[PDB]
Amino acid sequence: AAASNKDAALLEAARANNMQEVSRLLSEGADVNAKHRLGWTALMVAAINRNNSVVQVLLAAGADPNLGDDFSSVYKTAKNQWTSALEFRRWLGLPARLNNRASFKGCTALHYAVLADDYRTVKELLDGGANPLQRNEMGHTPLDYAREGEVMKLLRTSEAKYQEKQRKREAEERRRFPLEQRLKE
Repeated sequence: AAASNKDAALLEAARANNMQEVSRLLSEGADVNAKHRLGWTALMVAAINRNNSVVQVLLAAGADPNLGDDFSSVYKTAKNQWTSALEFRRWLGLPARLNNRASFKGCTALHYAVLADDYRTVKELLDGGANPLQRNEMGHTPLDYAREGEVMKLLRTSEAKYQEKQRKREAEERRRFPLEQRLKE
């Protein structure tokens, strides 16, 4: 049970913003990707907490930035279809009746950091390999949740660089590409 207990204690420490306990538990082999019964990982709850310090520690310990929230309850937001990103923000109480269903399933730490408009945590997650194009169950990217401002500007830049990196990784080997070939499929 020791291993299961370290996982559960790691999640409690992250939810409580206890950076010292998070670090201890990670060094003792707690599963950095463990999920709470409420659905979230330590990385996600650190993002909800706007704790960019704990986020950095988790990433340095190998946390997978692109795991999705397991919480699968669905809510009706009014008196179907997934609510829009703008109405999802409103439903969360943040600044700014057909599609009235809401779900957290699949939200990444980056979704939460952007919802919180937390530039420092957003930058940490992107620098640690978070995929800004990955969608949650409702089909929303983190950029869909951004307020205008520095987080939005950062995400636009990061989307372009992530797509560039992906295109370079998938690149096909070709020894020659004469200009005439641009005219042919």
